[PDB]
Amino acid sequence: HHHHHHMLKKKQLTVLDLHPGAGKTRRVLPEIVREAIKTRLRTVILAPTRVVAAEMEEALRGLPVRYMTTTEIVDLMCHATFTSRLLQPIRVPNYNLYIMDEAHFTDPSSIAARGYISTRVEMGEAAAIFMTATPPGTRDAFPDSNSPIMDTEVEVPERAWSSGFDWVTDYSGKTVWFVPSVRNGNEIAACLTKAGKRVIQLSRKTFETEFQKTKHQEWDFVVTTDISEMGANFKADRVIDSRRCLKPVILDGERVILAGPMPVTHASAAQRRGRIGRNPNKPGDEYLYGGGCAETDEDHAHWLEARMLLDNIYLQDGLIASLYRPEADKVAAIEGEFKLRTEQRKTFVELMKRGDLPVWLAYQVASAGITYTDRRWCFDGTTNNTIMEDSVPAEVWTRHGEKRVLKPRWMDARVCSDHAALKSFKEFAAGKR
Ligand SMILES: Nc1ncnc2c1ncn2[C@@H]1O[C@H](COP(=O)(O)OP(=O)(O)O)[C@@H](O)[C@H]1O
Ligand SMILES: [Mg+2]
Repeated sequence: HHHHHHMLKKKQLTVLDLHPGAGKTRRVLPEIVREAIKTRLRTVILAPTRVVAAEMEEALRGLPVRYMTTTEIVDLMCHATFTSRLLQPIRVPNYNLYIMDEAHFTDPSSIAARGYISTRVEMGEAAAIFMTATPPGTRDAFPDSNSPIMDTEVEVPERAWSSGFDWVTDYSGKTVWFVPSVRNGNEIAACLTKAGKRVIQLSRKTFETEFQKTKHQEWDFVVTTDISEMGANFKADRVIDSRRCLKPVILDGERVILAGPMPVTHASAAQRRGRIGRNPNKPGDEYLYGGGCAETDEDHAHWLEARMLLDNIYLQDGLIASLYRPEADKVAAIEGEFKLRTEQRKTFVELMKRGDLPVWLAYQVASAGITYTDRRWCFDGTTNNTIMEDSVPAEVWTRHGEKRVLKPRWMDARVCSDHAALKSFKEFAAGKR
């Protein structure tokens, strides 16, 4: 009940960079929405995840918002839903105001959304507010917090241990642990469970369902990938941060491998640490971090994947949206080089949305003129593209009634990097998803 005016203006992009936990999502977003409704500004609110969309729903109770997730001149949807609708024939309104929460998110749909939105603003067609404690390029891993944090550099294990890490388990509070990969998290979770700890595991595939268990069940550790690192409210006392992640890298323009683990950005480290120190009544939450940060993330496939999406979004005849200016030097590409014709673009969209294929892999298949249900390409690659299950070639019973080795024409290590990913890709290859 302490509303502040936002004298909003078209032709302007505002970066709202209040520190983690300052109340961007819970306090400032509702103020902006009130001003938007009053002034009849057609507005979209963009959430990075269904979890943040749920936290926005709570904060926006009483305000007329159309939720396009799970009279009303404000719409709310996920970053990925916005970008997917921009690729499709579907009528996406020409919003007067774009509000992007967690505007640092580096998933390709989020990078593409920022490029589209910043281009609309540069063209003088709209206003935008990018809400993030860690705008692109930030070199500050230790921003302000609601409560003092104890920051300690330690050796953080990335494997099961039988000695040398007593501080991990001799701790009676709640810990969020950022691991380099789903498989490393599996191994750490099993070590913690053997030591008598109650562990919840989060990844992109499982976040939207498993996060609810953090609100509803008792737990000692959340073992999570980077999906959890922003806009997640955990009731935690300690973060353990590997400060490292596997990175998908395009090798020789022909395949995607998972490289590293490699250091995270200062933005990622700040958001991970920012999960604690959020309660002003609870000083001395701990952030225990396992190494340094780096801004050398140009090898990450997500920058080129963002160009693949942007090249396929219509703005105006002959105009392709640029990446948001501070991100524009992340990728060597020719503007438009990934533009697909109408039917190939529909296949591209369906492979990402219904197929759950990575952007790069969906683009290879769609650009080859393959239709969505034609899975021959899953079996006709070179022998070095053979996918392995328990150190033996993975086998699929195909729609054509043959037992065939999984051997895709284009290899993207993201489809087979963990048991759940491979299970899903095997079903996809069988025409059974
Ligand atoms: N369910 C809740 N009830 C009360 N306080 C909450 C709840 N969820 C989050 N908070 C607190 O509200 C504050 C603002 O959080 P939030 O708006 O999510 O911050 P930001 O978006 O700037 O990171 C933080 O101190 C956070 O701990
Ligand atoms: Mg927030």
